[PDB]
Amino acid sequence: MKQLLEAGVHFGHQTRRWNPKMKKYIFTERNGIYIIDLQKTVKKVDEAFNFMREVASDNGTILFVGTKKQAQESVRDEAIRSGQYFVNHRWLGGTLTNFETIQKRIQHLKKIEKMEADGT
RNA sequence: GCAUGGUUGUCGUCAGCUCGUGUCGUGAGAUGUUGGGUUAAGUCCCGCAACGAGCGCAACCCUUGAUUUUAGUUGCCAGCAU
Ligand SMILES: [Mg+2]
Ligand SMILES: [Mg+2]
Ligand SMILES: [Mg+2]
Ligand SMILES: [Mg+2]
Ligand SMILES: [Mg+2]
Ligand SMILES: [Mg+2]
Ligand SMILES: [Mg+2]
Ligand SMILES: [Mg+2]
Ligand SMILES: [Mg+2]
Ligand SMILES: [Mg+2]
Ligand SMILES: [Mg+2]
Ligand SMILES: [Mg+2]
Repeated sequence: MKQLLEAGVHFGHQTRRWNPKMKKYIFTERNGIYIIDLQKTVKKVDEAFNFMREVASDNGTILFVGTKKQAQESVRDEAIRSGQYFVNHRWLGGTLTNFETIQKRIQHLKKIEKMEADGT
């Protein structure tokens, strides 16, 4: 349910393209591809589970960020179901530091949308 | 006219000149404005740590090509007499 459940395609990247900081997270070395300690994955996903417990115990706003082309259906669908927020296309430079300009553009689209339907 | 105001030529109606808020730089600064396409054009698109805006481009002005209403003299003459 936590170790054997995933199985399938849960391997790493090629040996040439790797980060040394991950030496503790590698199980074995396959042909180029590395192998990741699934035993570890369980503990740390449990800590992520508990951290999101603490975060979302109160009414909190969260963002699902994902652009990798094998990601842009999920983040959208569980963000819609969970009612939280997501960015699935490219990340515009400064959506948080320039939150003011981004929300001006949001207000622009929203106002012209009420123009289209609620207005003339 | 080499002390000036005003008026004009020229590149050339060529496509440029900048700002606000963010980020990257010890700093002067940088990015946007670089790259690939497309356009008459910084015209637009796709990329991309930038998101937008302003003066220049374009539009508003004049004329020409089609047509409707209003108006028939000094304009026009079709069906009618001269
Ligand atoms: Mg003289
Ligand atoms: Mg003089
Ligand atoms: Mg002179
Ligand atoms: Mg002289
Ligand atoms: Mg002079
Ligand atoms: Mg002289
Ligand atoms: Mg020049
Ligand atoms: Mg120049
Ligand atoms: Mg320039
Ligand atoms: Mg440059
Ligand atoms: Mg322009
Ligand atoms: Mg013009």
